[PDB]
Amino acid sequence: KKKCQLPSDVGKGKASFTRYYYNEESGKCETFIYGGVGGNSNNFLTKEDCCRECAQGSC
Repeated sequence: KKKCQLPSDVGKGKASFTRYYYNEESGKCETFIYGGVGGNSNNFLTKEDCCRECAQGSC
């Protein structure tokens, strides 16, 4: 489960929306713009689930 620290991927699409993503180097979560083609695992339509990404390792 290395899906805790992935790069930002907004790509293209017509699904202009903000999703939650967890990042390492501190164990924090933020919001990113996602809509269309899914990029990496740095996107989540949920809030709590965000931690789940790293909850399998550190979080």
